Amino acid sequence: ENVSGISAYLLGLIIGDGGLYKLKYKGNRSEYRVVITQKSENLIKQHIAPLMQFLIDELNVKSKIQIVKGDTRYELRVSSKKLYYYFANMLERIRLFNMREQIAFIKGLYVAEGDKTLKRLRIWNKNKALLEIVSRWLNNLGVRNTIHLDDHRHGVYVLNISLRDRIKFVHTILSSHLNPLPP
DNA sequence: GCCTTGCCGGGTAA
DNA sequence: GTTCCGGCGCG
DNA sequence: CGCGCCGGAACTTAC
DNA sequence: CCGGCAAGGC
Ligand SMILES: [Mn+2]
Ligand SMILES: [Mn+2]
Repeated sequence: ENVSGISAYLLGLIIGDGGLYKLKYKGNRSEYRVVITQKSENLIKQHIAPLMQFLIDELNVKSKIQIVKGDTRYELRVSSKKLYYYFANMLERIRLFNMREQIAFIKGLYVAEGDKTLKRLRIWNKNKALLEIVSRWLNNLGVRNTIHLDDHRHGVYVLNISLRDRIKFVHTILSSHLNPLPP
């Protein structure tokens, strides 16, 4: 607080499009990574990185933000035991998120993997328990939604946000000004 | 008539 | 998105 | 000696 | 993620 909104939003982006990795090497070497992947260097270097930078600074984390180019996407990586655990421990507590963290998380998750055309409002994931948590948050915010198994090939569910509540979902979650990068 | 949403394969962006 | 790789830092 | 950062990239597949 | 198709609702 109020790094907690930005944290929740980055967790959305990490859960969606990145990951939390604990490596073991030959030995007894190790590494802890916080990862967001994305195709464009804008929205990585210009939107995501400074949000991560802010948090790293607030949390006193000694590690660099690394931006590594791949053939198919960019990777924002923080190599840091402290931040790995910061985000992993937060994920464990996800059910206790307040409204601020709820909205920020759902915003980052949608950015990761929502339907971008917004002709339809859809979030895709294999993690059904995760989408069921988001579904209950959305019901509490008055945004009707259903979950079903969308992709039978990959075991990938969709949470479809009802277009009845289109304006409420876009207003309240997607174009939310909550917790900006910071005045 | 017009809108919404399940279904389901392609392949890009994870 | 995930996990290999070689290499360096630091008490 | 015993782990934890850095920079990359091959390898796979979930959006 | 994208997007065409067709069922089904008002
Ligand atoms: Mn994902
Ligand atoms: Mn994405």
